[PDB]
Amino acid sequence: SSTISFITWNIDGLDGCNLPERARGVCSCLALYSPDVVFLQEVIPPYCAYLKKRAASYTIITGNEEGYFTAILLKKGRVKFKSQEIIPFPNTKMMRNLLCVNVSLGGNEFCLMTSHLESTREHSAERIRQLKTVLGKMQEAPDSTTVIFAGDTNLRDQEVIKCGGLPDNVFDAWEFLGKPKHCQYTWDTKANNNLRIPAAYKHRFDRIFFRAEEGHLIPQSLDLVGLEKLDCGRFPSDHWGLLCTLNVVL
Amino acid sequence: SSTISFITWNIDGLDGCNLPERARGVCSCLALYSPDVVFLQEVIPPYCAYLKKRAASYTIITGNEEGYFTAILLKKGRVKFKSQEIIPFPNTKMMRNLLCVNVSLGGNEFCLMTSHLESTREHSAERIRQLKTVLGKMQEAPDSTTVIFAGDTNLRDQEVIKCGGLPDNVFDAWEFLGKPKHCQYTWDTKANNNLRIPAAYKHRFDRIFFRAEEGHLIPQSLDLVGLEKLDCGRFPSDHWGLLCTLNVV
DNA sequence: CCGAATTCG
DNA sequence: CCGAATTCG
Ligand SMILES: [Cl-]
Repeated sequence: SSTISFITWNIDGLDGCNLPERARGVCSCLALYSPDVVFLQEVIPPYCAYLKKRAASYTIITGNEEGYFTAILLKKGRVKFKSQEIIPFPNTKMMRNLLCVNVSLGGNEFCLMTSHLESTREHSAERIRQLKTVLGKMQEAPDSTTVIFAGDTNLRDQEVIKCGGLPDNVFDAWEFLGKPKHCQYTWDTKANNNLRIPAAYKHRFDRIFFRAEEGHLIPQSLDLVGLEKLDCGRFPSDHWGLLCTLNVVL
Repeated sequence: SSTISFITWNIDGLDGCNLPERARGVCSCLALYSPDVVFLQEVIPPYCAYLKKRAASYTIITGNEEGYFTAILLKKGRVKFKSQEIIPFPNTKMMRNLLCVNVSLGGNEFCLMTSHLESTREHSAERIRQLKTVLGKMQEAPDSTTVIFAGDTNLRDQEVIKCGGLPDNVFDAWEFLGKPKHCQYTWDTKANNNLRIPAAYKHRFDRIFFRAEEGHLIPQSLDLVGLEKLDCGRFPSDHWGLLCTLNVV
């Protein structure tokens, strides 16, 4: 159809506690909403094998297969793969990179990108550099393609200003939708207890950027996912996922 | 004569390596110089027990004797113990406090004080707060008493000023003597390799303060001690000790 | 007990 | 993955 949906979610593979139950929890949300595309960050090789069993309707494209890495799942029978590419971050100290996957979906071409930009306050400078590399590659991507970036940016609002703000042709879907409160904070230690942080902190670490011809890609909605606590008393991740549906015109 | 000698020394009881060798090293130094008073910091309970045997010419005054603590040793037949008192550092996160011992020596009354102020650069604020309490208690001691503080202040450059500088009647013994360079740094990872720190860092962490009436107390000398590396290949401590002699008028 | 990398409630 | 506490060369 002329509508596309995706989920972007850091699933926190580096937290070994209750990982099998949490992976099952993630696959529940995927079965519940059945998006066309999933962007995952912090995947580990075991977590990746759990997906090939309980999310078998997706094709997994990965940015590595050692340590922790990102992945882009493509719904079989709805998305067809064309090619992939991994742009390195030459100065990452956390093995971060940029995963790019070109696909066809509903008859239109798409360049799907995800990344897990450098983490923590103390790495603000490298995180800004990596953001520039991502936005640069979004603009350099073929004129004929629609580009969607979804990932764990680890950004603070101050750092996007320090960086020059988003280009005029790259849109933040949450911003486009009017900065709605219900899905602002994707990482919230008051509503989420997985990390056992006593203090309350909230951030909009997880973001969706797109580049399209005027009026060709129109966000319709943004919602948190992974809100249901599991049988073990913990959520699937310390992040909430973002579920986005967009209309494609023409 | 009308002279007092003392040593102050963080002996790093928290470094487990070669602690028996090192405690033997500390006692051998104390016996070469045989000061009237010794202020020790980072003593632990087996280190303290060791001292009560091999340093039997000294009375050991302590506080809780739990965890790591400070002690003050008083040479028998020279210093007469009178009382002791422990002032807390209410906001310390490192079990630090101010040990005070009142003694009679050569006929004069002394209030000897030691402490191991909060460590690391991150805890600058609590360190300065503890310093104010120490200077506080030096001010409030009876006027006829000579007050000598000696301990591991962990103070950096600028931290004493940001605190408001020393009172007018409290002198730093190293400053009084003209800031001699021969004993400026008491913690020097270039000259002392116990901690195995690659980089070179130097600090005057160990300091002597005294309050005395005009011309009543004059520093004569101040020297480093613990400079001889031991058979095991390390130093008694990662700190040099300070040996000080003062004349009393 | 430096301070950068790591742990942890 | 916050940010104070710990670690270790
Ligand atoms: Cl719930």
